[PDB]
Amino acid sequence: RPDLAWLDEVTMTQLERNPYEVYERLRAEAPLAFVPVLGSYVASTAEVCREVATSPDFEAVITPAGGRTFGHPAIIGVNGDIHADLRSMVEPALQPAEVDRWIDDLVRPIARRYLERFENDGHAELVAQYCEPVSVRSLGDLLGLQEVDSDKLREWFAKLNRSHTNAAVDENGEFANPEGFAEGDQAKAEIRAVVDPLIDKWIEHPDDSAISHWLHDGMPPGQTRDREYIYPTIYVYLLGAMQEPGHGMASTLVGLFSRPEQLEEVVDDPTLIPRAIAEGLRWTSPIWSATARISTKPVTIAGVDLPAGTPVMLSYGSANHDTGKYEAPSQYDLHRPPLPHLAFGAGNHACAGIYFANHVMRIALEELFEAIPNLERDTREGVEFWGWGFRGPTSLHVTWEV
Ligand code: HEM
Ligand SMILES: COc1ccccc1O
Repeated sequence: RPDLAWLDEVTMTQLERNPYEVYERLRAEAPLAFVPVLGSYVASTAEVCREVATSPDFEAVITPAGGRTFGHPAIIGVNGDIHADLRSMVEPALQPAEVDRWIDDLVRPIARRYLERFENDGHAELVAQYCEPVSVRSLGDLLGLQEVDSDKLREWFAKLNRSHTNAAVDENGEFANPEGFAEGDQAKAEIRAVVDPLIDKWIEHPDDSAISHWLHDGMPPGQTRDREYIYPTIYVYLLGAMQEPGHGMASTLVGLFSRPEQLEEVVDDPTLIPRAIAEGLRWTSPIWSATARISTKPVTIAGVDLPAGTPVMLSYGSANHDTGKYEAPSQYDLHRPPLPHLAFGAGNHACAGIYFANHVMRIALEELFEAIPNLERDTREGVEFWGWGFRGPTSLHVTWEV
């Protein structure tokens, strides 16, 4: 678009390091805009992202690098009867009444286990030592992957993250970095080696694991869903569902450390943890720009006439800094009004795991502050945030008096 000629000089590295400056310009100049290096239109404001995600004239589409990573039928990329079946498949263990029955007994012992490894050290790097392991161990146990170590689940989500977000396209519209998908293919090959024997077992001997229920629930007697039909949703889980509660926890902690008086309020009154996490997710949204919708008819949005069949990436992390909606959105503020945010998306493809994820993060933070109420951020170490499609802190060094 003519007035956006500067977008041709935006690089993938710039977006990964810090997308907020480019997107601040997009929100003012062009809430719906084609970004050449991403090969796609992007929605940057709250109004546009919410309209696209909820519109009857759009449906889900996987991003280009997302499709190369996950294939079909990834739950994020399908619609109609297949999407309705996949949602019916994943929803039982995520239903709020079901989560409330067992979430505490799942997450709290796991948080205690990881805490005991470091709570008397006086220093820790909380992303690797706590946030990521609690997130992956909780979900891994729910899924039936009790025997897959947390380091391995963390390695898989990192590789899948890099493949899914390997979005850069060249001057011809072709992927600029095709070898960046190789580590995704490698992760998937390893996942298959580990998970295929578990599926073999669950087909004949169902148990209470969620993946066993994905095979069996709603199927006629003696039948299971084909493994090829469920694997792309397994992969979707082994990326975002494993990665995001850890990132959300960690971003919430960074934000609280940036407002020391608010950190103190939350440590003294842990009933404020849920509000702290909601602000954390708005402040640095873990899924920042990983999903998309495609138009099914011509539409006009934010002045742009789009033809049918036009993908639009939903940059919810930008929408969550919309200054039309928020005052000083780049500042973390526990006491912001409880406005809707888009960190779980919207519409029929909104996050299916919200209630689970919010309890994972809550319980992990409750236990952290009970164990180390005098946590302080190691402030000469910097908190680097990284990522355009998924965003979170790369490390979180903390210190405390033992
Ligand atoms: C803080 C943690 C999490 C955040 C911020 C988050 C955010 C999101 C977002 C932004 C999307 C895309 C929504 C859209 O395109 O409108 C999504 C999709 C999804 N999430 Fe979550 N997620 C989190 C954790 C989880 C967990 C732990 C699970 C599973 C237990 C999960 C299951 C799903 C599923 C199944 C979808 C696909 C929904 C669909 O396409 O129908 N999420 N999530
Ligand atoms: C829940 O996991 C995901 C959500 C959106 C995009 C990729 C994912 O793996």
